[PDB]
Amino acid sequence: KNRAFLKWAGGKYPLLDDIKRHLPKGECLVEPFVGAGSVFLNTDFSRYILADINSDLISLYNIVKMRTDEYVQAARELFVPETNCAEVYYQFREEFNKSQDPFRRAVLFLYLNRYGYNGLCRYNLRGEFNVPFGRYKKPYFPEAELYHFAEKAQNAFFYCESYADSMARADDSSVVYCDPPYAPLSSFTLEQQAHLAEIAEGLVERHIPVLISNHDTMLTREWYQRAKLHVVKVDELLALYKP
DNA sequence: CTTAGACTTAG
DNA sequence: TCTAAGTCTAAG
Ligand SMILES: C[S@@+](CC[C@H](N)C(=O)[O-])C[C@H]1O[C@@H](n2cnc3c(N)ncnc32)[C@H](O)[C@@H]1O
Repeated sequence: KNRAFLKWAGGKYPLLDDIKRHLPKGECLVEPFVGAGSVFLNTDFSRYILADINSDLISLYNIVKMRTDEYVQAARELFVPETNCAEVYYQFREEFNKSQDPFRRAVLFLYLNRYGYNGLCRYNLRGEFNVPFGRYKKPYFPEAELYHFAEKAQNAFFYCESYADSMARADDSSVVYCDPPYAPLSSFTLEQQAHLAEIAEGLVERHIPVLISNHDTMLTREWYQRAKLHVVKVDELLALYKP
């Protein structure tokens, strides 16, 4: 199983097998919430349409794809013991927030993801990244994962946009996999959760299969009632809209 | 998760 | 615009 190079909230690593078991065959895989890209990195579609509302994430992905060798060499320099301290971290954070250069920002973004607290990505209303120092003994430099990503990215387009716009990119040859922000246990509003479900319904009647994962709650069962539900116990829910 | 600082609003 | 409750927000 190919691991992602970012430490990202909600890694689909433990559930890959269950996702891949219910993911229909197609020419193209569309992911409105690509995040770290676990499913992308562990499937074999001829092409991918990958999207996310986080512009730093999408920008990072475009650069890793287009300037791999240059990026890896520059990012590797930041993963030395000399950078594993608060003062250095907070300066790199300030450099990130003040940089107007996508490359340098992409470089620093990997550093902050790995050295900051628990791989969080938080912004203030001014758009400034304000995650505190993570206090790790030895952050890991995901070189092997970076190279694998760029290689696999040659068949992927990246778009910064909301789920409604990326799902509209789907066609008869497409399969849609949705990994929305988690529903509440018994940000991403309840309206948007429900709205996502009705878009899936719209796609399944245009003969476009859609797979959605989320927590297994009373709310998710209601939003996804038009779909064939599958429960994964450890509890996760897979909602399959198949023509 | 937690605390601090600040702004908005009812009374 | 008093005063304090109410709400929002930033960041370790
Ligand atoms: C990582 S997936 C969900 C993983 C897991 N379910 C969790 O919440 O921990 C969430 C991703 O969707 C993206 N996202 C949030 N809102 C979005 C929206 N309205 N449209 C498209 N992408 C969005 C975020 O950037 C985030 O990276």
